[PDB]
Amino acid sequence: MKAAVVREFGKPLTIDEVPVPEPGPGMIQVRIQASGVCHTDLHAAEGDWPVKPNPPFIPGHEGVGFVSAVGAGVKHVKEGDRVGVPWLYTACGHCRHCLGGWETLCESQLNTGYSVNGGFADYVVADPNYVGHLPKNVDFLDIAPVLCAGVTVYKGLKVTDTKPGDWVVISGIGGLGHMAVQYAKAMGMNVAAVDIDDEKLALARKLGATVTVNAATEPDPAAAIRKQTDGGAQGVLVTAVGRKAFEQAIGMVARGGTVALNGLPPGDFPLDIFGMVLNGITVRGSIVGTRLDLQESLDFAGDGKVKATVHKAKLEDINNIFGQMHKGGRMVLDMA
Amino acid sequence: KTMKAAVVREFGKPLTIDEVPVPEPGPGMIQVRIQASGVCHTDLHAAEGDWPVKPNPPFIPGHEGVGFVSAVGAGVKHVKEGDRVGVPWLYTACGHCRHCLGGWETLCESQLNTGYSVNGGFADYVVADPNYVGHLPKNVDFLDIAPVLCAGVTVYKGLKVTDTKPGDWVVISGIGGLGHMAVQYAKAMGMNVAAVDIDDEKLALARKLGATVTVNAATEPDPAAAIRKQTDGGAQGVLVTAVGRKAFEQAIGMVARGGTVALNGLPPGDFPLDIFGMVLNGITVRGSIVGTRLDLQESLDFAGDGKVKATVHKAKLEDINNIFGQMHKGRMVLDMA
Amino acid sequence: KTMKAAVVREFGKPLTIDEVPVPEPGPGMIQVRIQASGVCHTDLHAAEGDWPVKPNPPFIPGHEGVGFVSAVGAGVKHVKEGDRVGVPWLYTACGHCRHCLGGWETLCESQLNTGYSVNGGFADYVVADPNYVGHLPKNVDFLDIAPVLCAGVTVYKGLKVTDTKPGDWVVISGIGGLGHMAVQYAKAMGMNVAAVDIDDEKLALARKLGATVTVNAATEPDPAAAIRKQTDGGAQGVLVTAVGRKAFEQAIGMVARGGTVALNGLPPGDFPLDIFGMVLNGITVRGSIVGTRLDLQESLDFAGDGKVKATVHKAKLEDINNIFGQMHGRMVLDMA
Amino acid sequence: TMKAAVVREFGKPLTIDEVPVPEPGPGMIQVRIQASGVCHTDLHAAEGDWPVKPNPPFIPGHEGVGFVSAVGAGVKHVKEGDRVGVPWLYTACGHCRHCLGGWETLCESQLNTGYSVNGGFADYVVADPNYVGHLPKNVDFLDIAPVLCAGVTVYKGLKVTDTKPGDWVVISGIGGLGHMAVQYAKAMGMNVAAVDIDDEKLALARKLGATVTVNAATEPDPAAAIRKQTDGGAQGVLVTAVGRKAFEQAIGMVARGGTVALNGLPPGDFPLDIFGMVLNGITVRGSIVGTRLDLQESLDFAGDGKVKATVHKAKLEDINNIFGQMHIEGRMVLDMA
Ligand SMILES: [Zn+2]
Ligand SMILES: [Zn+2]
Ligand SMILES: [Zn+2]
Ligand SMILES: [Zn+2]
Ligand SMILES: [Zn+2]
Ligand SMILES: [Zn+2]
Ligand SMILES: [Zn+2]
Ligand SMILES: [Zn+2]
Repeated sequence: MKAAVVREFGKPLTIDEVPVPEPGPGMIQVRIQASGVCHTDLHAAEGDWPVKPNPPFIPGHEGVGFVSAVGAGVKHVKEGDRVGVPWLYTACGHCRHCLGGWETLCESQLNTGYSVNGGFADYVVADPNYVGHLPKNVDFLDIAPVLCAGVTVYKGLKVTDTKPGDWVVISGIGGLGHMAVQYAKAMGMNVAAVDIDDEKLALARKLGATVTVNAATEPDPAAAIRKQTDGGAQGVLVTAVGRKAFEQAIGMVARGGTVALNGLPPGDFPLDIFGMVLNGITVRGSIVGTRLDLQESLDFAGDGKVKATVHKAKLEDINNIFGQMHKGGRMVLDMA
Repeated sequence: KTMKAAVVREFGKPLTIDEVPVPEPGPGMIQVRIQASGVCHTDLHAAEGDWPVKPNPPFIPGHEGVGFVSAVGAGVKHVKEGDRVGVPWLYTACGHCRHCLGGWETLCESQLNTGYSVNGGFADYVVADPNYVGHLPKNVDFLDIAPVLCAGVTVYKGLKVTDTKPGDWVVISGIGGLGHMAVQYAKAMGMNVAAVDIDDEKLALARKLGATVTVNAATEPDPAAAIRKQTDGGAQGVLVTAVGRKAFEQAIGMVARGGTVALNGLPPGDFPLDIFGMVLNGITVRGSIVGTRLDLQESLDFAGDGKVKATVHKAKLEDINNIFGQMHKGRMVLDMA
Repeated sequence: KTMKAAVVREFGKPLTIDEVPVPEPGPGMIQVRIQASGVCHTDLHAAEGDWPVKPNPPFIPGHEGVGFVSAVGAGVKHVKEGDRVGVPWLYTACGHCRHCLGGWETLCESQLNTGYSVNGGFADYVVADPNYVGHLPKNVDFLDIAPVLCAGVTVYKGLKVTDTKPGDWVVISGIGGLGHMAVQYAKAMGMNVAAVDIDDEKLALARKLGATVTVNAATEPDPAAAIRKQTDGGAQGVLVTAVGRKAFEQAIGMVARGGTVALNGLPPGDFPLDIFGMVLNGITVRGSIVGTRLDLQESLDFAGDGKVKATVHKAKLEDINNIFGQMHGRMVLDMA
Repeated sequence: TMKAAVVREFGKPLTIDEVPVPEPGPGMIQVRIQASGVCHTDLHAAEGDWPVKPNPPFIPGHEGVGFVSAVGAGVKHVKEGDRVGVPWLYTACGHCRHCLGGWETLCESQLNTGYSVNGGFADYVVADPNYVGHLPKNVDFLDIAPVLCAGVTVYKGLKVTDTKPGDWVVISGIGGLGHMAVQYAKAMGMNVAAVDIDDEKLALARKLGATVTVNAATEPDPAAAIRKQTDGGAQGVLVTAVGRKAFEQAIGMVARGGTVALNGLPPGDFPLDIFGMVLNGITVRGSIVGTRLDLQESLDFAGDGKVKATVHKAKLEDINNIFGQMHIEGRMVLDMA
């Protein structure tokens, strides 16, 4: 097998040859055919997060492919199913979160490519109770970003308490941003995109955004959004969480609205507690959703209502991709 | 004829006990004879004009004024004379926007506020909208029902927006008037109440009022670890009643993953926020002000059954400035009876 | 002055098109020059007086009267002299009961109804309450917006109380005056639609409007079996628009375990209900007839955005009786 | 060997047989049974008069509590000697939409205790470690067996009434489920009205926390009395013992927009006034025992001393007698220790 192993933090990933994993009880083995590249993989490679991985680990939580083995205890998943290995790898199974349909909040959970070896390889051992099952009518390259970006933005839009026909701003139309635009349009929600570029605003207009505001050349983007979204978006999905981005997001959401945050920035953002209380503003965090959310997002991608603009790549240029993310659609490694 | 009120002639200057004229009830408006008006930090902040949107002087503060209906407007339909009503913080609302039609009239924009945008309950008489006054339980005295109009409804709605259910842990941070009121409300909702405050007599007050877990912020290595230990993993809901600067960080540490932190205070300036922590833990941070008419009526029902009572420190109108002095360093309530 | 009005002089007798005094609004009231007026089976029942609570003749039926605001009473504050408004089923509410305070004025014990408890839209003028009249989008004419005051709001609220989410399955049964509106709303609200009806012109219309699944009730050995086949196990929401002993039983069969059955009709009599089946399957059965002011506003937003278009056949007042005869597509009494 | 009250064939007295003890194969736990509630579901499993009949010979009973006598291969979390229960739900598929949504009771390929696999009416029952309730330590097995079926059923039925603390829930038909539901709705911040055909049961409810009683027999109509003593109608109606009279009365008792939750499993159909049910906005939902999380929550209420089932101790060899007796105050719990 060939992987991209973070042997020591900070130093660039080296394309080594590591042994082929083999599944244990209730464990399947996936033959990766695509593997999305996310900024969470960059932060796992560098290691600048409170709780860190123990290198050498293989990153990547967007690996999709075939089941090439079942570890002799697996009941449902067959050998040939189109599966993927998302962020959530396992869970305890008995805590209040695992029992309430909220296993992403489990405190003993593992994370693919963070606490266990991930998608940046040919074969991965995964847990069949947590893998996502993929629709047939979608190729692996266009379904890999949905395993972390699609589910993240779908759950983020679900936690804004927004219904169809309500205004949701998608802030920072990147890869996650364009995926979120597609999901928000597929849910009946009016969309108002806000980014710093104008080509991305054109892309959002193509994707069903009826409102666009340039967050870099408008006098105040929040006033523009409140003008066009009938007095403030009912939900704001902040996709790339930065400063003046969280600020404009707080300014754009209408009273009683919800600011879902789908990024993991560093530092401590200021929060106008007075304004949040006076406006009844909810601010909620959400990293990639649960198994039901993943399944529903894969079903949105099986109807051709959400498509991921993907730039194919081999394994050997992963470093460059991280370089491209260090400076600043979606980069899917091509294992097929 | 004439009435006595605590007017704010200019911001930051001592409130003046004036003999202002009695307000008259406009068409669709009732006139209430105040009997016990509560004092809140909001009254001091309105008199001091230290908020982003400021009141317009001269104005009479006070949004916890309970009493009898002394007059009815030319057209009112459901509030009659003698109805023991209390004029809350939410004075009016437009009644046609997406918030007032949805039953979220406290989020409206054309809304007024008693004692802030209009004259309030620090007087012998007031003028209020009958569609927005609360209806008090007849088995509770005015002096004991005045704090419910702001403190009680604020903590009640704050507990309702924590999205907890009976049997869940709720940490009532900052046991002041709001803190003890919220302890009682969380007990009356079948929730297990952990209590955190720097003082200790207030922690014993929490103990008697229903709290089974009490943590002293001053004398623990870190209060959030004690809360997480004694609540089996962190409270499902945290209600920060006294958000000064670090109760917020302690609350964020106390809450469990997927839990909700509800803020009821109006502290100055901006507070840090571990967006990484709040996102990775699934935390929800929500801001809560008093609450709507349904929530006010529900809190009044709770105060009518005797499951929630406030410790009041009765005082007179002429002491208002002195009270405000004490408020620069137990819900204070004035007595017009 | 005088206006034309299809008065129900007494129950049983046919409607009498008469010259009746022009209704002048009073303190806190407005007047709506009725350009168009939809026709519903509720109006026929009011004309026939065959309900447990009956109207009080002579009364003017009609709860879909749209038009301009002609006059305003001394006191009105939000509507102006000439806005496109409509008078829906809900004419007033107490304002202070727990239902009104909670945003549920459709449940007020003291609600007045248009065309049932007070006069209505089957006339050239009406006196309505400005706090409860819907506000019409200006890009849709009265003829095509009259059905949205009863049918559109009814099916919108029914779909909302099915507790469904975008990507779910809702089975619309009875594609008629309500069913095609329901198909359009369920497609605009983001749900997968399955239509069920006895007729095949109705099924063709539904398949056009976005019903990915259509099953014929009378040309299928067992319909519910085929619906469950083509919905992966049944629908999370089942909207019964034409409530029948056949329709309700088939709806119970079609819904999935845990799903909701929304009954939007008002049939007569007492219907069978397998309590064992309901409890075992965890079925939920609700009943909603017309949505609230905010749900009306949301349905009007869907209508004005273009995502929902009623199919309308127009008439004049003078043949309302014939329509009532034909009451044994949505008829709209054009009188602009 | 054990003392299994086997249903060797449907319709016959249960043979008290010395069957072999089941063994904990891979991924399973074996429980030694110290107590076991008796429910009418067990009687209907014995008589097989339900649509999906069981398959004899089988051991009924879905309330068996005790210690984990043995742990099978692969099991990681449940230790031998833990106080576990074996509830109505035995297993689920683990991958369907209902399972992933926290609704594994709604599953299609689920198993049932004492209905589709051998159950609690024995000394040892082999259960699935992922679905066994984990009992508190301050409650006896004889007093915690009824919670596994009656307590969970009433708790979940109260939760699906979508009522909030301070609401009104009418508990119709005080029995085992009825009295446990009175206690649960009390421990939820809810006001509890009680309706029953006896009168000693109304006294028991009046003592267990209920504040409104109406005799379903000696009254001209229970619905009017309930509507008058709940101020317009109850927000929730938990129907514990369900019948054509009880269902009609419940639909009459509930306020508009309220939920009528059904816990019984009666044969046949029932009349539904669709005109009234649609005009009134009523919701008629049917609830069965409950999910693993709700079982945990019910056991937590039972441990904390807020819910106690009035257990009437029996032995194993008179189960048939109880079955005849079931053709009954409190919950007949067999004592197998
Ligand atoms: Zn990622
Ligand atoms: Zn867990
Ligand atoms: Zn206050
Ligand atoms: Zn408003
Ligand atoms: Zn009302
Ligand atoms: Zn209608
Ligand atoms: Zn049972
Ligand atoms: Zn399942």
